[PDB]
Amino acid sequence: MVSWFKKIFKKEEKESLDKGLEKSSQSFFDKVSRAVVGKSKVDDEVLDDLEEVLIASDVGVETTVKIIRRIEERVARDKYVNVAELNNILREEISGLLLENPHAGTQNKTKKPYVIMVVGVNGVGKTTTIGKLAHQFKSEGLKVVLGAADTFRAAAVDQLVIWSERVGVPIVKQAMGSDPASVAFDTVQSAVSQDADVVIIDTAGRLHNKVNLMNELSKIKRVMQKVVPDAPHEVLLVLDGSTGQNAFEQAKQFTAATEVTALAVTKLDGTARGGVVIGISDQFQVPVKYIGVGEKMQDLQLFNGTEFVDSFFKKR
Amino acid sequence: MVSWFKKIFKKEEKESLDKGLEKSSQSFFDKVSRAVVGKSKVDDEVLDDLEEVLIASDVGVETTVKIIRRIEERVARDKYVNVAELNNILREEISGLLLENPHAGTQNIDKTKKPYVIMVVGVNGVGKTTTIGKLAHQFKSEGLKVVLGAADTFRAAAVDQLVIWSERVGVPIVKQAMGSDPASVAFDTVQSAVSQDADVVIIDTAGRLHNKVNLMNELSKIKRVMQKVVPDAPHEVLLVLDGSTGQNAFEQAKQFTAATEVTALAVTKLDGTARGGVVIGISDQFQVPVKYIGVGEKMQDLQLFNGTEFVDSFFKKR
Ligand SMILES: Nc1nc2c(ncn2[C@@H]2O[C@H](COP(=O)(O)OP(=O)(O)O)[C@@H](O)[C@H]2O)c(=O)[nH]1
Ligand SMILES: Nc1nc2c(ncn2[C@@H]2O[C@H](COP(=O)(O)OP(=O)(O)O)[C@@H](O)[C@H]2O)c(=O)[nH]1
Ligand SMILES: Nc1nc2c(ncn2[C@@H]2O[C@H](COP(=O)(O)OP(=O)(O)O)[C@@H](O)[C@H]2O)c(=O)[nH]1
Ligand SMILES: [Mg+2]
Ligand SMILES: [Mg+2]
Repeated sequence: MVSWFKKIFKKEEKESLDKGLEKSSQSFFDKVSRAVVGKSKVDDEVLDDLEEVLIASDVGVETTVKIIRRIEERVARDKYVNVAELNNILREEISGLLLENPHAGTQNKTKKPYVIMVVGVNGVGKTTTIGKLAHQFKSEGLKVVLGAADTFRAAAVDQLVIWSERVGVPIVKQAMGSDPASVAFDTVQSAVSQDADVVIIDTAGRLHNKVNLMNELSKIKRVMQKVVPDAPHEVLLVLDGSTGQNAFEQAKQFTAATEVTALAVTKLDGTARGGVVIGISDQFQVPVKYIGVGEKMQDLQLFNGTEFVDSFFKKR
Repeated sequence: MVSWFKKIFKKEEKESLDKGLEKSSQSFFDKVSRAVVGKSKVDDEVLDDLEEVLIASDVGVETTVKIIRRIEERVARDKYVNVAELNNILREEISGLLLENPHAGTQNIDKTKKPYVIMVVGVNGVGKTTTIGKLAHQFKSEGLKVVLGAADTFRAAAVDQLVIWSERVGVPIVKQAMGSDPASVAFDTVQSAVSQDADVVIIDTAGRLHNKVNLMNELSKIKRVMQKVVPDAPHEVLLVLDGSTGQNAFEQAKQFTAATEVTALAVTKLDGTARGGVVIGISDQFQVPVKYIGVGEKMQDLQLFNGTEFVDSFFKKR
């Protein structure tokens, strides 16, 4: 039974999710409306055109096939279905589909500190997501320590320092080009000495050489295990949802190079390719855990596929 | 030995290719310049950063590995290589690499009896109908008689758009109504070309790739029905790809060529975009040739492909 990471939405939080998905929702409704103009009943041609719309909405081939198969079956049972019901049918069938992945949601604690290694390619929103996470945890009364283990560019450390100041959490850092594993070691040591609750490690994720990537991330993990044997407790892969299915393929490439435990999909706000979240949640054997809906430290949400699909497809 | 589709470039033609690739060339030079600031000699770190630049330039993983392997080897032989030479080294090594694909260029097959039948295929929006207009202009300018077939009949404006191009160039068109059987339109087109003693037939097609079974069946029916009239038609199946989408076009070509037999590639929209490096990866990896590149909206903005000149325009100092 799928247990979502976020079970309760405040009014403002559901509004933030609706707003984050607004452009994707409007784009999808535009495409379906145009596809069924002059049609009355859902037939094989309508479902063919709906498959084309779902693909054009970055839902992905394998997920779209499953969705159309479920709708085909439902249409065959009900015989006469009006095309105006498609948004409602999609909401119901896709919500049901996401609940079928046993790897979605939480699986339901280890000794502090809880160590998070944030991974992904440059530009997807890793460091921003780390700032948002630090805010999430500090708002709960937890003590957060950041580790600046993205040391390839000098700007990288500067950017995490900037976020450490926006939220008001300590940071462990060395120089540009310092050994990332050594920074991670120092970060976890400091967190243990300071009795901190959460450690978040920033990393480079230069995917062009998967051997070097694999070796760097494995060294970071192995060295942290000298201090905390079951660290990292979470390996969070950050993906740019504004790139649609490009993020799905990137996640496939990245998760084949290193062990990931959860996904974050950023930049859903103000872009129209958010349907990729549906395909990722359906196909991946690790959960979507966070979605990003803006530039500010509050613009992070724990994932709930049922609410995501509701916001994506409901009438506005 | 690779024989390019265009062997001689007039000065104006080389200028058109340079201009078409200007943004991709500037973008690449920006990336490599930034990557080697503060460096003097090419070392393993420089080559690693250069691999990242080539990937960021849409050249693709397999092609980039080959390029870096050759540069690694050349650096090892020469021991001391200045980072300023990277542009020259890339031009030389990538030019050599493209000549290694025996499927590149023309195979100089003996001519078949007129009409020469071209089926243009690809996904909506890549520039198929535009490319057909450009092809019609190319052939009419050579003194040939062109006939167009409006066998893209799904959407509202598809037939209208090919009519519009037939009028811009001034060539006849065979068409039916929206939703007409595309194979029947193709049959009528080839029949008309035979009776009019035409030299070239160009068939426009839909390419709804979301259901590859339906796509495969439609294109196969068009081919089979045209063979009732001209047994070796289509003589060319030209897959059009949008070069402004970079490696997305490489992946799309992989998906499309697995659904239907293609004989040649056209890569459009290189002008004014910065992802033209995908042409290098396509030419290296695909077992069908890049034959045409599109460098603009006008009927003249088509060139037969020459990989050596493409790489020269992509990497030469400006
Ligand atoms: N609109 C929006 N922008 C985001 C989101 N997450 C990250 N960004 C932006 O993405 C850009 C790159 O973020 P950064 O944290 O430096 O990416 P990194 O290279 O992966 O560490 C920044 O301008 C962020 O403001 C999001 O959820 N919404
Ligand atoms: N910052 C820091 N890093 C350390 C320290 N001790 C070990 N490390 C890290 O751990 C790595 C050594 O691991 P290694 O010797 O190969 O593992 P072992 O052979 O099984 O002991 C180094 O490369 C550092 O990154 C330390 O005192 N401080
Ligand atoms: N700049 C530029 N635009 C192009 C090129 N080829 C096609 N286009 C544009 O692409 C758009 C779609 O072209 P169209 O022929 O309708 O694509 P189709 O759906 O594949 O038939 C048109 O606006 C064309 O002007 C090119 O080489 N350069
Ligand atoms: Mg960062
Ligand atoms: Mg067209």
